[PDB]
Amino acid sequence: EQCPVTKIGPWGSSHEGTVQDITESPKRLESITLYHGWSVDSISFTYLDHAGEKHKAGPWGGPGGDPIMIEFGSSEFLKEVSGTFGPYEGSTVITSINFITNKQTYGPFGRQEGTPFSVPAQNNSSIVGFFGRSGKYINAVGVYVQPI
Amino acid sequence: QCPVTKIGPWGSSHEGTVQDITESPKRLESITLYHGWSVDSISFTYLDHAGEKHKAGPWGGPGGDPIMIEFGSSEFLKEVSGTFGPYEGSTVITSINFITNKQTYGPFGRQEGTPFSVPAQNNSSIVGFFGRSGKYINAVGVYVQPI
Repeated sequence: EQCPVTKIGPWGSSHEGTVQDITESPKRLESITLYHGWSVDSISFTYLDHAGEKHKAGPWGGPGGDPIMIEFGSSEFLKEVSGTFGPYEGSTVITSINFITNKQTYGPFGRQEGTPFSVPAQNNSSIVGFFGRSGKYINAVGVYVQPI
Repeated sequence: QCPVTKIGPWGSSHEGTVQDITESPKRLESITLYHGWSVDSISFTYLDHAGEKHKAGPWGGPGGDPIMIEFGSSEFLKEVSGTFGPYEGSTVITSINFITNKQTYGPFGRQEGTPFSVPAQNNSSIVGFFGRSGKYINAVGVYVQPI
């Protein structure tokens, strides 16, 4: 109860984009809405915080792409985020992303081009939120991790 | 007693013998690395939550030149990064790099192949490692302790 969250990343552009983050420490990831096309245009997500209050973060990114909304049931948790990043329209962007839970694999979204990244959380720990930098695309993405 | 966070590994899909620690690390005290073309071996000493010292490793083989990194008072490991790629028939960690809050040690090895990185934010610290090894380190992951 009230174990501090771990913040890891980001991966992607070292210095491009507007900082994006959540204000209340996250405890449970409820949904992700991802817009994607050739690259990863935007991410939004809902999460429950340290006080049991739900928030929508985002969208972080631009208005392009087609949406997919992913809702996690109470027994589903995110155990790895992976993807690629590279040059797109003159910036380094997240070109593809994947979400691997204890139940399923969602993705790839985008195009698998450029440099890989991966953040596998072990020991049944969950990825419970995100942070990063964005413009018209996601330039860099990191994760919040909460053990059990 | 909040569990440590365990992230990774990066590198070889499945080659090598699983290597891990058995106590929850609180503070990383030293790293001993052997390196040449690739990262031959890693060992480290850490403090557990009762404050006693544990040695892990070495994990890896007999090659490379040694370096011993002793963390100073108030020095902690903020990011591990490196590369992995084919070497002598397997996928190995080809280079590694230790970014502390005071200085960077590395790169050790050859910066060739596929990059990996694990930055810890908000002054959290990388306090240990795990992975798979044989003659070299095949895959490596980290333990992270938030402040």
